[PDB]
Amino acid sequence: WQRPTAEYVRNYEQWQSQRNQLQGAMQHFSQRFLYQSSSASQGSPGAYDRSFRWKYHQFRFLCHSNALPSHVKISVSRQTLFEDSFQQIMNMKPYDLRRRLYIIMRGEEGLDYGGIAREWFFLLSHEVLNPMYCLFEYAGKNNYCLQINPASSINPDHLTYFRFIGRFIAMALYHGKFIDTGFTLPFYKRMLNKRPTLKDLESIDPEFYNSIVWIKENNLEECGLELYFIQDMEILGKVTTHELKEGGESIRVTEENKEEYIMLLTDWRFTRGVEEQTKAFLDGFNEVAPLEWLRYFDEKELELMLCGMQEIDMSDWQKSTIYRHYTKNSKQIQWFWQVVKEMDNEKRIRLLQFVTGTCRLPVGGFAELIGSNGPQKFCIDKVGKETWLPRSHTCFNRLDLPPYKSYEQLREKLLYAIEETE
Ligand code: NA
Repeated sequence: WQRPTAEYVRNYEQWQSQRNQLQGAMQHFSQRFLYQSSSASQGSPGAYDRSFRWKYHQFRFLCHSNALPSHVKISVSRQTLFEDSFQQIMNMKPYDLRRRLYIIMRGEEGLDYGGIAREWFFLLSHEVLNPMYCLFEYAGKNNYCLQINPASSINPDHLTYFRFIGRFIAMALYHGKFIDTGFTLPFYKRMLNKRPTLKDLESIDPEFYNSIVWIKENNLEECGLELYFIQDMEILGKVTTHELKEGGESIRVTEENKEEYIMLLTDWRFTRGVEEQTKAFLDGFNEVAPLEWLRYFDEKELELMLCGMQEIDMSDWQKSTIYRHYTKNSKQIQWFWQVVKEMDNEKRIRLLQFVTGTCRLPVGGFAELIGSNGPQKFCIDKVGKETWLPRSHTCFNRLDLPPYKSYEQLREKLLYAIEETE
């Protein structure tokens, strides 16, 4: 479907190298885990404690409880995996996708149908990113910041493909299997009916972020203004202007209209060009696994449910950290790593998601970390004043850590910053 352009061919290759990296990465992928099934009354979650564990068990309980009996057989060939999965899953009634899932890899026997189901989920979760289908693009170099392609309607079946992707992701959650497609935290936020934020723009589009901030920083008029409640987009040529409001072309932007402007424009940047595609994703998801079942999860917990946890090697982490104005030996940095040393693995993941915008770690670990601009190690900067919380720049894998005056000040601030939502 994709027109044979300069970007398309660049993207084609980059995705092919993913395929050459695919085999090795699945051994790494096999070490992802969550929690052993609840051993209670029909896997009852127990009494509510705010933990991720409880939410996991609670959500599994609903899956178990609502699952149709018997089983369903998805029959696919290793080399036509996308097309075969798509045909099978989209000709089933969505309720039948909640029955126990048997993946039959054509001509491959061997048992450990769990093994096989896990591999299929992993491989299918990369296969959907094939540039050929026009569904996705990245915002940075490499595979940085996956987003729906606004020119996806190049593929005339693109909405039905988004529906299948929705079903497949729900089936991952529904059967406790991990995927690796690489959706962003704001994309999870949309699955939770949560409104993405100005801070979130920094993750997906730092340039666009830096300006929206320099609108709200700057007083207006002083240094010009000259804006309407409109924004342009360029979907496959057609420089389509888009009203921020109804009759927006006339609706002219003042200083009085500026916080409204920012809210509408924040909202615009996340939704622009990808509305029908996201709707089709959500409808596919929702017919297999009700989105209402996600109600306890924040976007980071949702990510972790889908991707699975991995153990964080402290040594690798600490080894591949770089500093700005701090050294390794600085007082605040000593306290930082002490707090990290005392965290359990799940809070270590929480901090990783806070600083980098994902729970996922590249195959080499911390030395291989990508920011927007390409390689970018985990970085701690001496920035802020004491009464500030720590802040991150996910674009740069960067934590701004105020020069706090004690371990307990730092500890409480950092724990607070990482546990916050919206
Ligand atoms: Na096969």
